[PDB]
Amino acid sequence: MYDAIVVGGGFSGLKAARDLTNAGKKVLLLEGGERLGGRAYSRESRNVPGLRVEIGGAYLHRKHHPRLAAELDRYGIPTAAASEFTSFRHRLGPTAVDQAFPIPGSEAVAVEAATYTLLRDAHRIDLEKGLENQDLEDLDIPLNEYVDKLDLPPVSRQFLLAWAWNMLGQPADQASALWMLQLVAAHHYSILGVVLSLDEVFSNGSADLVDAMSQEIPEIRLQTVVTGIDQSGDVVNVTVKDGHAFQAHSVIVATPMNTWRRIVFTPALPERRRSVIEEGHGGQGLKILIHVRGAEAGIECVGDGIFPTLYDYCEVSESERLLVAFTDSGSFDPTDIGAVKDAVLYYLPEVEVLGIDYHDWIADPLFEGPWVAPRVGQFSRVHKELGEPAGRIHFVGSDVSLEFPGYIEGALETAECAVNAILHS
Amino acid sequence: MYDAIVVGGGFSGLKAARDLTNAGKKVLLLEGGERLGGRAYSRESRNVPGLRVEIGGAYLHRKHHPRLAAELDRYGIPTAAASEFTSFRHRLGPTAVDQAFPIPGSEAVAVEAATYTLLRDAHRIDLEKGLENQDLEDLDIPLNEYVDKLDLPPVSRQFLLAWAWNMLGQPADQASALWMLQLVAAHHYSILGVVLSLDEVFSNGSADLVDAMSQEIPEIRLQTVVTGIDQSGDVVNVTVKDGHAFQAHSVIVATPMNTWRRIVFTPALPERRRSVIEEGHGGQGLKILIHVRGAEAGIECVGDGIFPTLYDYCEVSESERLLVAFTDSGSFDPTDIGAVKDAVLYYLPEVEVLGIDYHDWIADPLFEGPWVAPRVGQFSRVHKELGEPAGRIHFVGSDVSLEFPGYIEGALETAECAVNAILHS
Ligand SMILES: Cc1cc2nc3c(=O)[nH]c(=O)nc-3n(C[C@H](O)[C@H](O)[C@H](O)COP(=O)(O)OP(=O)(O)OC[C@H]3O[C@@H](n4cnc5c(N)ncnc54)[C@H](O)[C@@H]3O)c2cc1C
Ligand SMILES: Cc1cc2nc3c(=O)[nH]c(=O)nc-3n(C[C@H](O)[C@H](O)[C@H](O)COP(=O)(O)OP(=O)(O)OC[C@H]3O[C@@H](n4cnc5c(N)ncnc54)[C@H](O)[C@@H]3O)c2cc1C
Ligand SMILES: CN1CCC=C1c1ccc(O)nc1
Ligand SMILES: CN1CCC=C1c1ccc(O)nc1
Ligand SMILES: CN1CCC[C@H]1c1ccc(O)nc1
Ligand SMILES: CN1CCC[C@H]1c1ccc(O)nc1
Repeated sequence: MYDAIVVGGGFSGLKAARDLTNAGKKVLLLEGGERLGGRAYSRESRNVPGLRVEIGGAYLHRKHHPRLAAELDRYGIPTAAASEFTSFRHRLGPTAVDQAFPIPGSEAVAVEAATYTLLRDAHRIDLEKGLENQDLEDLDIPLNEYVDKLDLPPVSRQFLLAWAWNMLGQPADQASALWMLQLVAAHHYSILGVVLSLDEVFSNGSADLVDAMSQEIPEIRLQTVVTGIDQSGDVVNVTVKDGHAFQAHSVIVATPMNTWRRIVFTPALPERRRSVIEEGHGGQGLKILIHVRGAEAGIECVGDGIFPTLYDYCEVSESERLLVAFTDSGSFDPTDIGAVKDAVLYYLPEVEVLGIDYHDWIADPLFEGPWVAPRVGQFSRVHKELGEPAGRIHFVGSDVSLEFPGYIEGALETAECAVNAILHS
Repeated sequence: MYDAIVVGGGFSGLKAARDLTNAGKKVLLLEGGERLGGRAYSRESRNVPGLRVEIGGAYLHRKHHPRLAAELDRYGIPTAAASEFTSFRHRLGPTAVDQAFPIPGSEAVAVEAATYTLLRDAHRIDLEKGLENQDLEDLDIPLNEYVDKLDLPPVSRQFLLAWAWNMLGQPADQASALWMLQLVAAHHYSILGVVLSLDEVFSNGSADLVDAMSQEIPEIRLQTVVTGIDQSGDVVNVTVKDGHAFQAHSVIVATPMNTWRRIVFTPALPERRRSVIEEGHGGQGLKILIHVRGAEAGIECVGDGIFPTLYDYCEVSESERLLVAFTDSGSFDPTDIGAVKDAVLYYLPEVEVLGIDYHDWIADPLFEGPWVAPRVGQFSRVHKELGEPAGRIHFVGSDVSLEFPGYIEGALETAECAVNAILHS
């Protein structure tokens, strides 16, 4: 038996397990898959032999992401911008300017007012309390309805929606306004910062940092899928798809939220959690690496295409690059390569698509989702509760961070809070 | 005797007198000077024979200034932009961009936050109540102190202060933050709009519109300076520097605020008004027309010089132009032409100054001031009261508009309110 079992080997489980062990605890980490890192997954390009790519989480910003910055400093892990962005190829209409901030003068007053309105609204959110605890329900409505109330003219309306589509991984009609404002709050009450947090990347991949942390975890089992967590007796029992059980005074759940409905909890989780756990969150982000020929370097495109964003990622050669596109998996089928070409050529009619690469996170039984985003109405009913302990079972992860949800930073934040709960218990 | 005597023939007195007469009232208008229009003064250039210039009020914006827009429509008075602005020559440091909005990306987050803060603060102001009636005293502090609290980086800090210097006609240390926020509120709660209201000019001069309105006023006396207004008996008596008195059921004071201390009121004005009336407001705006050679057309400059702004005004020839500079008369002596050249060359080192033109509003006994701006502490003590009736004496004018102070629009607004008070009395 262990002081703690940590279930899931993403950044959240890795941090918890490491920190617990360093506190002198006896810790077991169980990972269902064949690798550690979870939604941070660097690996070889399917399109370009020998090229390492981020198929999930990649971008960070030291100022918004201080826990992560500490990890990088701790291990001397090198980072950089993926690219300098210099060529803008927007589809925002004939008045937009081809710059990173493409809003023309004629829209300045509208932007100014919308800035005030969005930030006023975001300032309603106290990040320690939970979105269900603050009379915020009037904001928990479809994003498109919220944005209609701003009455933005066309460049800025489409700019805002495009980035919002990108960032939440939902179309405007499925996204919660309140959740947008949450991301705004997380970035020190900044609209701009939501997109400026795409600031650097792992020079050598997210695996650089996954490997550093796991070197400090003495006991890891891969290919071990937890199917049951039972705290009816004095010590927690964790059953596994094909193994003995393992036992611990404490269990940390660090698997993705949309997988919890597959674990049998004994006794059942508190009832107010159960419905949202069953439904799952509504995130359908879809990040597609696109192998292309004839693209200039430094391209960024934002606009009204089925790819809201498309931007530079890495040089493959003098004539070939990878771009990255975000959309959502409910709106777009990445295996429809005819579709990919259309989506690309919309922004970049001169470019040829050579191939694509992505991971179907939503179909993957270890995930059942990309990054968190609530369905409308979800998180004003229950939010903070999802990441509270139930008896001796803790819930951590990005998905449930109040402070930086959907980011690597949020995995780290939640782990911190669990480690501490467990040390003071 | 008259139904109404209107004292002062600026836009405020002209509107009142006209509207009253059209309501069937018997009205006398008394103007101290040799012309109608007051601080709207178009006349021949002192530097360029045959050229008509605005030596005071010139700029308008139909959307912010609807009463004025109505006057223009009423009389078919033509307007236009003075110039298209295309060349920017800022002194805001090495990071600024040479555009109308010169803020670089590195300052975007700071601007965003400052936008929120300024507008939140401005939204504290209800425009119908008076600045002394709203617990606003914490904002009534020196602008530079307020701005220090925003902690803006250099481009945006200097940009904001420059325009604020221009617009209030006071240096930051003498200007009230609360008054800045007032102008922000007046422009439909917009920072940007304060400067975007420089939208058009009178094609033929402000006199175009002064002459149209005065054609509808049957009785005007020029060169008649009011020295006394006495409502101790049943009918108001108005004494004049060298004339009979004139008598009226009602008297409208439409002279500038800083001249009221020269009129003997009987009985004395309510005591809470008296101190600010005695002190005067603190506006020291100074608008200088600068005759130049070797300037390209379309120049706008903003920066940290003793001229915060300098911009295009009119073509004189293929090689000569007038620019306009704003500063303040406490900081700058316009009769020091060596000073003018230095101030110009700071922005435009290639240009020769040929001459200058301005009106010393502050020395002029019919004015004792340019446009209104309160001393710090003034208008949180008394504001709305200054433009309320005292018995049968009304106080109108730009200086005392709650809705658009310091603009032509405010003269029109106040006149409207008096005419109406008098019709319902
Ligand atoms: C496409 C995409 C792009 C992203 N981009 C960024 C980005 O740029 N920047 C950023 O900061 N974040 C990004 N993210 C979000 C970020 O990657 C994740 O939020 C974060 O990595 C999640 O860490 P975690 O430890 O909460 O969960 P995960 O990393 O999901 O870890 C959960 C672990 O649990 C395992 N598991 C599941 N079920 C079981 C079971 N029953 N038993 C045992 N183990 C199980 C999984 O295999 C996994 O290893 C991105 C995510 C995606 C999907
Ligand atoms: C340099 C400068 C630039 C400006 N630029 C703009 C601008 O671009 N746009 C804008 O909208 N506004 C501008 N203004 C502000 C605007 O011009 C004035 O606020 C507005 O014209 C004032 O109108 P009024 O009728 O309140 O007062 P005034 O126009 O001042 O009228 C007062 C009248 O009273 C007369 N008078 C004084 N004492 C007596 C006395 N005892 N008896 C009889 N008559 C007396 C004066 O001769 C004068 O005619 C500017 C002002 C200045 C000084
Ligand atoms: C260049 N811009 C403007 C807004 C966001 C970006 C951006 C996008 C991708 C990346 O790697 N870095 C920056
Ligand atoms: C061009 N800009 C940017 C901010 C203010 C102006 C401006 C100045 C003078 C004028 O006549 N019109 C516009
Ligand atoms: C940084 N966010 C957190 C979750 C998804 C991720 C992300 C990264 C790049 C991009 O363009 N959009 C979103
Ligand atoms: C429009 N405002 C009202 C009072 C002074 C005037 C003004 C006009 C032009 C300029 O550059 N600054 C200020």
